[PDB]
Amino acid sequence: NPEPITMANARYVSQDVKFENLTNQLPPPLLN
Amino acid sequence: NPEPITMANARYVSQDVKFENLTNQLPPPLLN
Ligand SMILES: *[C@@H]1O[C@H](CO)[C@@H](O[C@@H]2O[C@H](CO)[C@@H](O)[C@H](O)[C@H]2NC(C)=O)[C@H](O)[C@H]1NC(C)=O
Ligand SMILES: *[C@@H]1O[C@H](CO)[C@@H](O)[C@H](O)[C@H]1NC(C)=O
Repeated sequence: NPEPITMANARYVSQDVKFENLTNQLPPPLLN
Repeated sequence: NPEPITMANARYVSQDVKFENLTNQLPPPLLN
């Protein structure tokens, strides 16, 4: 059941090269 | 031991119909 990525389902983690380098349409936890 | 609600004891969760809808004297996590 796709839901918006918010702080309720995301935690901050360190940099990993296997992650995704989002450049546009970022989720709220990755803004400002 | 009643203590103020803060990030030390409050964890963000998704919306649910069984939670209290608050309008006055909000905890700091729910402000702004
Ligand atoms: C996201 O960007 C980082 C850094 O720009 C990429 O990490 C690089 O990965 C290549 C291939 O393994 C390495 O040769 C580089 O040394 C890495 N750079 C750094 C700074 O560690 C990463 O691959 C990118 N991820 C995606 C999915 O594109
Ligand atoms: C809180 O508000 C939502 C939306 O109006 C409602 O569905 C829910 O029953 C309410 N819950 C309480 C405890 O007031």
